[PDB]
Amino acid sequence: LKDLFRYIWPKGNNKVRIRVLIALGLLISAKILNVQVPFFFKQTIDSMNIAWDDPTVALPAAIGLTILCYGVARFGSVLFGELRNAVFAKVAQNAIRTVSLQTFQHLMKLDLGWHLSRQTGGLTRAMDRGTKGISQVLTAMVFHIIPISFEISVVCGILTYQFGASFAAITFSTMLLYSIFTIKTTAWRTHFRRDANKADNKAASVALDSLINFEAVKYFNNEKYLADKYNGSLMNYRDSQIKVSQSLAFLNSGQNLIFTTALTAMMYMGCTGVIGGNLTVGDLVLINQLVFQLSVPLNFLGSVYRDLKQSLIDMETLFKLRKNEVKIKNAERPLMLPENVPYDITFENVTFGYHPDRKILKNASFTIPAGWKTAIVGSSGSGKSTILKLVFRFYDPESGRILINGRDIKEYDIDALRKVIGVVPQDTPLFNDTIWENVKFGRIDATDEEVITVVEKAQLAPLIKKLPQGFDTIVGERGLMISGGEKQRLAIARVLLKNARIMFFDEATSALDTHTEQALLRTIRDNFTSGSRTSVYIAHRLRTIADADKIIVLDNGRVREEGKHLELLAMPGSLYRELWTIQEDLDHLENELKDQQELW
Amino acid sequence: LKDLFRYIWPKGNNKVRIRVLIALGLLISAKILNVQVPFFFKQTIDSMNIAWDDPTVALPAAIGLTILCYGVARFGSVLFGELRNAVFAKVAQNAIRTVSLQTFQHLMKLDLGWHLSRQTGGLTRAMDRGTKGISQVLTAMVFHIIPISFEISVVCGILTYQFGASFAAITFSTMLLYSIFTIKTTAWRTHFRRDANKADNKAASVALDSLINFEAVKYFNNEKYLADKYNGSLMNYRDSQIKVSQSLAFLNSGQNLIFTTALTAMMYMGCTGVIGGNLTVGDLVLINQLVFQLSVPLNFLGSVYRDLKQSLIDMETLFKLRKNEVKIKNAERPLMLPENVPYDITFENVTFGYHPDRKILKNASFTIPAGWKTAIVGSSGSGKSTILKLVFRFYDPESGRILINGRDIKEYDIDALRKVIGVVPQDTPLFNDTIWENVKFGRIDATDEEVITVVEKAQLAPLIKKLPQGFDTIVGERGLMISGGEKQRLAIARVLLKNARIMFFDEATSALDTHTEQALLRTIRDNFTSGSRTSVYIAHRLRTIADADKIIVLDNGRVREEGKHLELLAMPGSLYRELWTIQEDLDHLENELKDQQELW
Ligand SMILES: CCCCCCCC/C=C\CCCCCCCC(=O)O[C@H](COC(=O)CCCCCCCCCCC)COP(=O)(O)OCCN
Ligand SMILES: CCCCCCCC/C=C\CCCCCCCC(=O)O[C@H](COC(=O)CCCCCCCCCCC)COP(=O)(O)OCCN
Repeated sequence: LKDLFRYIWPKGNNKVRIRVLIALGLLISAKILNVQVPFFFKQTIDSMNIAWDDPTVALPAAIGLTILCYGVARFGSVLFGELRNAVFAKVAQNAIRTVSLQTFQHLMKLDLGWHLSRQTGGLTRAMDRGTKGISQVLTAMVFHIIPISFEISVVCGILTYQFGASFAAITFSTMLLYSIFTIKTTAWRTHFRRDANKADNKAASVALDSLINFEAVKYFNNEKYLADKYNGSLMNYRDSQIKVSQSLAFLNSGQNLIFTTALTAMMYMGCTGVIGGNLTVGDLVLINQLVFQLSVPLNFLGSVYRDLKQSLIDMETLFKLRKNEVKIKNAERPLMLPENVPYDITFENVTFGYHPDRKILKNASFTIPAGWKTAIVGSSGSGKSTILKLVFRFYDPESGRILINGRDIKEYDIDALRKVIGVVPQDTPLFNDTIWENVKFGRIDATDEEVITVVEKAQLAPLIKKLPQGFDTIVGERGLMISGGEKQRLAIARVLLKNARIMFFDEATSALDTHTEQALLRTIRDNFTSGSRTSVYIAHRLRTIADADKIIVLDNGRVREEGKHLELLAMPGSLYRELWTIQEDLDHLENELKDQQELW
Repeated sequence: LKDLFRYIWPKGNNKVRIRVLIALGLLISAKILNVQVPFFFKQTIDSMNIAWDDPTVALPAAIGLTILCYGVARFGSVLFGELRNAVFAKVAQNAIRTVSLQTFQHLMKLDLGWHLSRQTGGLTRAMDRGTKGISQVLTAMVFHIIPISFEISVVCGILTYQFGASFAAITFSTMLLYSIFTIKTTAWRTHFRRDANKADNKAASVALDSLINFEAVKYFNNEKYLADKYNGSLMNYRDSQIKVSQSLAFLNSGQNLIFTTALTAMMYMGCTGVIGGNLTVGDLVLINQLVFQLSVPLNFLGSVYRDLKQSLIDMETLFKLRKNEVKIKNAERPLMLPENVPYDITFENVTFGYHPDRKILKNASFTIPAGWKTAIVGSSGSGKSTILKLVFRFYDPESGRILINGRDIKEYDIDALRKVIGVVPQDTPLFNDTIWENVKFGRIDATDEEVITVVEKAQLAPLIKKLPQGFDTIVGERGLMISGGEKQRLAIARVLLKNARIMFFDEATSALDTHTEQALLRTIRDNFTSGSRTSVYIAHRLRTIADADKIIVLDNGRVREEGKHLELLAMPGSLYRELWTIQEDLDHLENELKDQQELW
């Protein structure tokens, strides 16, 4: 909770400290007035208790002022309460915004392993729950607990000074009883609510499972059994809600019984004190009204405490996400790439594996030269979908040297590297947003003319104008769903916008159509063919790897051989030959079977 | 709303009428006491306002009784309120149960078209919303509206008889003002809450779309843009909640201002009436306390009215689902099948189509003889997945005669028919329940020994004992997910339990493995081969249709020819030949390509 008091009382920002002190003053004055009200009511009652001789005179001003003060005190108490609410909301929402944004800025900075291990739904639920918890905690600790505590103290002091300690004793005892009673009975009612929600979700699941499969529900005549299961679940839910209502009745009745006993006993004490000439009827009114005022705001407090501990747990969970440490950090003396010459990714004595038990890439030592569209190939598990993650600095090498331009990779700024490293991923994503925004994603700092030029260069205009809304469609799960080729050309356009020196085509064409694959390859070779773009195809369908100036083969996480397609295909025993023959026969059978299918 | 007053005041059930009258009596007495309380307080104040001469006497009993009556009246008012709540809950939940069950009993009785047109999520949401609406309507119309109306009337009568009409005028005017103010300001606050929820869902969607695609968020360095979108959405949400809190402050402050003006003006009227020797200070107390009691329960009522109209709309929607009419009804003079001889499904001059525009099955006239495992075959759209729906009486024939045993189908009881008509559907369903229950589904009135015998006959025991929990696994979407063959043998076991005379295998093997298909066929031919089970295979893979005694071919929704496999395959020009050759070459290429794949 300390970090919370750090987000609402920081070091340096005076605006927030002042807003908080103002909320404090408003709270204090609100309670002062809520307690002064009865005193004006009593001064009224004790100024009217005279023997009026002339029943035609006007109301003296000494009493009109008292009545007016009574009214303005009521109004001012409630008003200051609500103003405190408004102000401290202005504060708590700033705190929530700040913490959520700092957390999200961290997550975008952690390593990848910490994201692949953990679940995303869990992270989002944690953020939401911790935020609601901060809100509820500040609420219940400024709106319901601190004010009522101040009021109880003021009331006990009033009743101890004016009349005696007996009233303060009775009031504090009543408060203790009310509190513990409410807490325990609320636990009880929570058990009942849990049971009810369970038995309602059950019935809903049954109704669903029965209406979706109506055909099978009727193919066997089993509709009465379903109605009976539904009746049983509904009866359980009925009984549970019955018990919930009865328990709420017990709760409210017991609370009112407690406060009624307090008020009645205090009326008796005041009525036996009046006999001693000490007090006056106005004092009975004062006591009853003070205690009832104490009673008014206690329902809410007794309710909220139920939720405070879960909210504190959620807050701790959330605040924990920013305590995690980053392993991939900008090593000392960050630099900037030469950014004036071609680039290389020469490896040296590399050894890397996700989990330290099963190494995937072993003693690899190869060379990605300058301006030569190298091609990696192997098996899924032979360490070819990992070169990217290892050059993009998502992980580090275990006793390995990722040498770029004769200089290690752990010496540059991770961002100065990731900014000149572009990728065409296998299954590109699409945010729940437009298609113009998802393509601006490549370089937000772009002019719309550049965006349209690249969208046309990627052969996408025929597919964007074909849609209902021009450049404003809604893509993603929560919207339109386009197929593979479109997504791949979209990712290609993103890359075109990035305009990087080194490109990694991570299986751009994994599961698509033959002619769509050929179109993608044609576009890629028409755009990414200059002699100033180090290209690297992480491919497993050699049908596309024919023009590369260096083909690297990885078996059992080790480099085997190099050379051009025709060069090594003619070499005895090379895996290139077996793989090529297998893929060729596979494509033969594939296209033949597809022709047969479209026949049928 | 009338039907509601029919479900809580039926004709014949005296228990419910009596429970309701008791709730009524409790409500009335609760308000009587909540209004008598101040009179005891005033009798107290006006009995203590004496000149006590001996300040050592005890409290007379004439005042102790008054104080005790005051306390028991408070407690009894609240107690009767809560008892009314409990009782009318005991009633409303019975009503909810009854209406939900009757609705679900109807849906299981409607035709199929009404289910295929409409959406299931919509039906379930409608049921849930209408149920919550019934609950909320009864609540707000027995707990918040009727009681406060009775109390306002009683208060106006009291203040009109005892003192004068001015107080009743002020009180009723105050109530009008409070009501309309609360309504309008609540509409306002609802607008603000809508905006806030929108801008929070937006931010959550952004966080999701950014954490799921973290790889692509980093492959382009676009994390600051994401943080900025998040900051913008969070700022909108912040401002919206600020305005919500300020508006709630305005609301509560205005309400308290209204009631404060009422109380203060009434104190002034009472204090200028006391001058006329008419009233006494106790009357000022009486007035203030009565009006404050009126004020206490009004927040809730002012809130709920927001939700009452949507709830009435939901109730009407729900109650509408039982007004729909059934077209497939048990025609006059329902009968029972002979149930002592083999069965036939001889058609005659049939003509049927889902939508009257595009007929699918035209002038069909064929014969499904007794004990002959007939086989239908054609194209998906040639009218072969419809013979079932038309013999199972999910639809009716347009100028067609579905003759069974020389007698029409519209003459028997739909259930006496559906009970001797079993089906093995293509994609069988699985409820979110066990595997022993989903197999008991076939015949709930079965002995566990029969269930296990058939589960073994279906060659399923190897697949039920292979799982963690024996006969108690959790299947379905919300649980374990088994593959095709298991589901098909499960549906087969269901049928085995039904033990019907006529069976329809509706593409039992559509998309499975070769050996799994052969195993399913072997099981089916081992079980369903007796000479007393009219079998009908609605199949499109003739590789299984070789042993049937009658193969029917449907082209363009018309019967073409008949005969045994070898009989018509040797016939010139028969579609059987083309289809057989195509499927054979297709299976050849399929298995060859699969061998090639498992090579690679
Ligand atoms: C999180 C926990 C924090 C706990 C902090 C609680 C501290 C409060 C403790 C004790 C306060 C009790 C003081 C009451 C003494 C009684 C004085 C009194 O009776 O005066 C009342 C009105 O005062 C009034 O209106 C009573 C209100 C006066 C209270 C002022 C103290 C607050 C100052 C701010 C403290 C941060 C009027 O009485 P009268 O008949 O008009 O004349 C009597 C003499 N003038
Ligand atoms: C959905 C809308 C339905 C609207 C129906 C509302 C009908 C109510 C209309 C008028 C009722 C006003 C009657 C009050 C007359 C005043 C009588 C009165 O002052 O008696 C009060 C207590 O009575 C009391 O405690 C006051 C409560 C008595 C009320 C009894 C009437 C209810 C009967 C049930 C009706 C269904 C005590 O006054 P006291 O000083 O002790 O002596 C005066 C004479 N005994």
